[PDB]
Amino acid sequence: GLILPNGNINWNCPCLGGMASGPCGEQFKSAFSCFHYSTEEIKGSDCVDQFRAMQECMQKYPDLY
Repeated sequence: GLILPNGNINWNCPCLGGMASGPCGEQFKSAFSCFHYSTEEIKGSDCVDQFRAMQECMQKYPDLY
């Protein structure tokens, strides 16, 4: 699926790599890696600061990429 054979996230498939591609893309990558390695259940449950960061970044940066 979306996880590499080395346990990291597969940053080259179109949609998942595309949202990881850009300046706010580092926060998207940090939000997803924190959530994936935490395995808890709810999308971002103990990683919330990186999802809030993704929001403040991308609500200022729309299509200028």
